[PDB]
Amino acid sequence: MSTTLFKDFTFEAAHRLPHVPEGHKCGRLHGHSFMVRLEITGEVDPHTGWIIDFAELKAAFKPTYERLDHHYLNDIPGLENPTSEVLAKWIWDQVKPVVPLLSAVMVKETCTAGCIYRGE
Amino acid sequence: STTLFKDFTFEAAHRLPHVPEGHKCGRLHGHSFMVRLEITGEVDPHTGWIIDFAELKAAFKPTYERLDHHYLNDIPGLENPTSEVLAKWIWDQVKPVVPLLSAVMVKETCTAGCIYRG
Amino acid sequence: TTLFKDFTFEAAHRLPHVPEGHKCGRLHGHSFMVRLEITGEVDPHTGWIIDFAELKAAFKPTYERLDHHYLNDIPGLENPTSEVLAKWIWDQVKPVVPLLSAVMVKETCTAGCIYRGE
Amino acid sequence: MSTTLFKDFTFEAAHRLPHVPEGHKCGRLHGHSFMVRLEITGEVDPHTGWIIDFAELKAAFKPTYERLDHHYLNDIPGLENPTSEVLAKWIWDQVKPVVPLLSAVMVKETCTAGCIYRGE
Amino acid sequence: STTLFKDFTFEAAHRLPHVPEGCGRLHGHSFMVRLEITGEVDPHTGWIIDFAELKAAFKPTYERLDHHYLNDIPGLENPTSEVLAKWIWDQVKPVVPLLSAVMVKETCTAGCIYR
Amino acid sequence: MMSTTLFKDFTFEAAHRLPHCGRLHGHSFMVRLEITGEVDPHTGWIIDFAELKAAFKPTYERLDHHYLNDIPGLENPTSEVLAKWIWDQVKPVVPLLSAVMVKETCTAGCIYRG
Ligand SMILES: Nc1nc2c(c(=O)[nH]1)N[C@@H](C(=O)O)CN2
Ligand SMILES: Nc1nc2c(c(=O)[nH]1)N[C@@H](C(=O)O)CN2
Ligand SMILES: Nc1nc2c(c(=O)[nH]1)N[C@@H](C(=O)O)CN2
Ligand SMILES: Nc1nc2c(c(=O)[nH]1)N[C@@H](C(=O)O)CN2
Ligand SMILES: Nc1nc2c(c(=O)[nH]1)N[C@@H](C(=O)O)CN2
Ligand SMILES: Nc1nc2c(c(=O)[nH]1)N[C@@H](C(=O)O)CN2
Ligand SMILES: [Zn+2]
Ligand SMILES: [Zn+2]
Ligand SMILES: [Zn+2]
Ligand SMILES: [Zn+2]
Ligand SMILES: [Zn+2]
Ligand SMILES: [Zn+2]
Repeated sequence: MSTTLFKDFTFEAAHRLPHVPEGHKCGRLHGHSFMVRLEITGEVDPHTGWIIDFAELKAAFKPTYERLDHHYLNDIPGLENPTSEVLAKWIWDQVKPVVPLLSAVMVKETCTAGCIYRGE
Repeated sequence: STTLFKDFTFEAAHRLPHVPEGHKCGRLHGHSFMVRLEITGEVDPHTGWIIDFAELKAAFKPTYERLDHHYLNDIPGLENPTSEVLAKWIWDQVKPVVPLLSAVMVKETCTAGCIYRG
Repeated sequence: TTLFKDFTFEAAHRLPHVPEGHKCGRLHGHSFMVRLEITGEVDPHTGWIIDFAELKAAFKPTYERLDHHYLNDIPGLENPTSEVLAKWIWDQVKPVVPLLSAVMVKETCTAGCIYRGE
Repeated sequence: MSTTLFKDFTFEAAHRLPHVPEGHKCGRLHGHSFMVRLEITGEVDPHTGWIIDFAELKAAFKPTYERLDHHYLNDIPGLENPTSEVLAKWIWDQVKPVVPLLSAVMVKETCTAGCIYRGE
Repeated sequence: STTLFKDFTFEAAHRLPHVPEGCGRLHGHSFMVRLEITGEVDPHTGWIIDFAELKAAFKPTYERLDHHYLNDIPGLENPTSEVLAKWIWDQVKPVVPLLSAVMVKETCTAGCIYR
Repeated sequence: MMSTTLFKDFTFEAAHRLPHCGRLHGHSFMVRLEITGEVDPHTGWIIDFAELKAAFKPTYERLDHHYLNDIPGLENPTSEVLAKWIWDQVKPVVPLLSAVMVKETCTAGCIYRG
């Protein structure tokens, strides 16, 4: 038995991949509508009937969200190589201290491609 | 090793009774709720499936009819109709008729949801 | 040049003038999607008609009356069909957004209404 | 009575808007997964049973597409103020000559926001 | 103007007869079809017609398209999106006289609008 | 910190029918390829998404705009069979493959793990 909760956010950002070979399109300056899913695993409270309000999860993420949205990721410390993989771990590292029930972070650069980091 | 899922969508009203006064989720409202039933089992060597998708549809239909175009709070067991409670409630209704049931996901909106594994 | 912005709100309604027994007459709800269309001149210097965020800000007061609410309680929405709601929204927004040229309301992902000028 | 045809493309680009008031988030370097819908109108051919092949409409757009995808829009001449409105007309101006049957270009910055240019 | 639309999806096979050696093969799509009606809203009911009625009016035509092979249906021997839109219109127009458009999308990224 | 997964979706337009619903028809089939592995400290990824496209492309082209029932191994082309079929085709080319999901429609699917 287990209960899991998730909430998706989308942020509009620029990035470029600094470690690909000279011809690669992703080494050019570009951007994406990045989707991030924060997944939480925990017990359902008998009174609230939830693990955590989706709104708390939003509120916890907001500070990190706002550093990402409408920004250039390469200028953010720890995102000098802003792959989806690096980004999902970085989001995990920012969010985990405030959301200890965090069990996975998914980031999708496009709606057909994504990465899931679990952390624990 | 092999998992199967089918998605359904229903149109229901609810409100959350145990939230503080200002919270908008305590007001009477509704959603286009989505529910995914996941099944796990061995694939039949002849039919080439665990179970026909139709069967999942037929099995779920009675529970679906209680939820669709209905007010959740009036259904026994759904007096605090969170996504979490609803997913467990759906599991409880469907598990007895679909013993291969391995998970229930409900999404209140396209960006928020709960998965219950039982 | 036509510009648009989509909004989604989670609400309850019931249709009071449907034939007794039809499921739409029972208390229920939807994830409603609304699209506000404006048509007009792109300023040479700004490069837009109006900022997407200005249109959002103009819609916000109306949006808050619809979201996480029961539509029948709102004056003008006692028969809250998709058609009535599209016209209602038009009547609320056209005053604050003069360039408004269409309102689409989607009740579900597959069913909707579009209103302009009757 | 009349028949319209459309084909949808998505590209991943960076941009910023240089004439928005100071502190606007749109004025910071950022990006999107842009969607563009090319709309044509005209007669169906009684033999082929279409106006044109979808693959040929794709092929026509390809040069302009590849200028947009994985690029920074502001470097492109005419996209110095790369709003959806400017972009939509810019795409019209590049694609109309190669596809005279073009009747509308929709560009969406995000899944919930966009512009449709018709020639006015 | 007040307009109403309803979308359906059918799973069917087809091939295009008037193309060279290479989509000319037997294949299929999850076709999306959108029926658009234009009409006056009734003062009492609050609608043009019930969505459920539109579903019922289309149903026979949907049964004819869903889980079928389009080329066998008379009128759809060249089953392009353009021909289909107009053909679906021929079956539905008499049953739904307020019909104003039929959009068919063979993929999520490609389709046709007939008026 | 721990496990990292990568996926990529593909859609192909194909005809099929089941010999055991059984009428001739087709779908816009969706397939997700899932990969698990270590992220390289230099590249910052497991493998490039485009690399995963390239590796799948030969199997893709056999499926896209084709009749599935004529393909060796897909005599009974159920999603279950198709997901497992795809796994067998793709695994040797993509060793880090951890799951294969095929969606017949938007609302129905199967996930396979070899
Ligand atoms: N694995 C992996 N491959 C990628 C990306 C990414 O973030 N991860 N980014 C893609 C892009 O930014 O275009 C290019 N390929
Ligand atoms: N975790 C959790 N938070 C929620 C909900 C819910 O179902 N679960 N429902 C939301 C709502 O009904 O709007 C409010 N917040
Ligand atoms: N035309 C039309 N038909 C409808 C609706 C609606 O709003 N308009 N609402 C639907 C509903 O509320 O479920 C039922 N049928
Ligand atoms: N009308 C209009 N308003 C906009 C944009 C745009 O492209 N058009 N771009 C948005 C952005 O780039 O964030 C901000 N606001
Ligand atoms: N305009 C147009 N182009 C097409 C099609 C179609 O239906 N219309 N059919 C597509 C296909 O069915 O593969 C190929 N190209
Ligand atoms: N389990 C299962 N049931 C199915 C299918 C399928 O692929 N798997 N195929 C569906 C179809 O092709 O219509 C019908 N039912
Ligand atoms: Zn990128
Ligand atoms: Zn709710
Ligand atoms: Zn309703
Ligand atoms: Zn922008
Ligand atoms: Zn085709
Ligand atoms: Zn099928």
